[PDB]
Amino acid sequence: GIQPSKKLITRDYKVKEFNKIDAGTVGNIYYTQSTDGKTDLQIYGPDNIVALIQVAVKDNTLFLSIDKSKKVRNFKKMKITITSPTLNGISFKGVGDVHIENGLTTDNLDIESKGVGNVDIQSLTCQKLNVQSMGVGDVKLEGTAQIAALHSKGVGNIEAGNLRANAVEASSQGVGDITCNATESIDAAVRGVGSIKYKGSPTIKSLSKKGVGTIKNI
Amino acid sequence: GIQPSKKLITRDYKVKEFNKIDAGTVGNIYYTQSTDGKTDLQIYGPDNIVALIQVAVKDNTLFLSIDKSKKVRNFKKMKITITSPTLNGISFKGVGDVHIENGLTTDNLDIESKGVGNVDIQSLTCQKLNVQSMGVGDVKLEGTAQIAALHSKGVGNIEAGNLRANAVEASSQGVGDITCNATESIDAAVRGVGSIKYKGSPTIKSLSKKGVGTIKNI
Ligand SMILES: [Cl-]
Ligand SMILES: [Cl-]
Repeated sequence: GIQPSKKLITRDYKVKEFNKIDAGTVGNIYYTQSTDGKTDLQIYGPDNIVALIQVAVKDNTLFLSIDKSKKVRNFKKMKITITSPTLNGISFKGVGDVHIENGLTTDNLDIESKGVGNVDIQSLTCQKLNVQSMGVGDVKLEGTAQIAALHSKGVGNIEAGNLRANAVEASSQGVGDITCNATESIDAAVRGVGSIKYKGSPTIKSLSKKGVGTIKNI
Repeated sequence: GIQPSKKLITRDYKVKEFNKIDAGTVGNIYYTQSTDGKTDLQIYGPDNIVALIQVAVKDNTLFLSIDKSKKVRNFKKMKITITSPTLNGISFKGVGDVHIENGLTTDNLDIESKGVGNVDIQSLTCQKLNVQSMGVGDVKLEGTAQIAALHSKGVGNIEAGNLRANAVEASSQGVGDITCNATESIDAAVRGVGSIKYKGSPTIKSLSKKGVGTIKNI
């Protein structure tokens, strides 16, 4: 297919403000919560590969898409850098890893991973967290939540042992484990191949083992 | 609901010879190709849970299924051990991993995974291999094949980089990657979210694309 050019560029897209990301691209994504009220989108890589990404903001959502019929020899060097003052949702349906390396403070965060790649969120501070992992890859979470709903359905692990939550709702239906941390309550259901491990001494627990694996307090 | 008993048993079923497995059970399966002409089926678990598994051999197929008329509270560890002189097919629609740890020599092998769990086949020697993955899980394959048809439609990877085949037919329509090894020819079609990676220097290649990912020689 398309031979990536030797001219490595950064394309800056002055997009409208958004609080949600919906991406069907190839390449790693790095999200930063802005501290100066700015919204920005930068795409780094070979100029003829960067040119394949279509960008639009609609209903407070940043949509990143590609012409799926386009053959590319390789997607090496592709880096998508996203920044906005707020973030409430990530819907990922491409190939690559999604990062929040330096924190996110939000009320509600909804993570929907339906692609090939990992999700790694560090220093998260939220009220409600909802994770639906449905693709191939791991979802790594660190920080705090009042409520954390962790639902794994694809192939991979939810690594949320360092995500301190008061109430946890965990269900494992694919292939992989859920590691979590519940200080007050835990509703855990094993329904696939894999186990649910939880830190803490929750007052209320509701456990259901209906697959291949176990529920263990660690 | 049935409470699993504390009496863990192994039940031995002296079944008729079969060359196909069709299982809709909960629990890991371990298949062994016998070298002494024997056919055997053993099921390990709580005795009142083992008693829920329906076993029948019909037209050379071992059928394993759950009597779903009796609700079960919690599942405890289950293990299904299967042995026969030959194996030409595995159809899985339950919950659990399917293993062939110590090899299989066959003419044609047909793998149909519709459930939740992995398929891990080591030291495979066959003429024709057909894999149709439609559930949640990975299909891991090692050994040799003259022809390998690898069709992924669910969520998970086909890990066949150590399966040396002369001709490969690979298509990915779900979420996940196909890693394979084609020495003479490769027909590859990316139609979902994920990539097709192939080892070798095939003489003939046909590469088709309408998805999110790529086709790469590794
Ligand atoms: Cl963890
Ligand atoms: Cl592999």
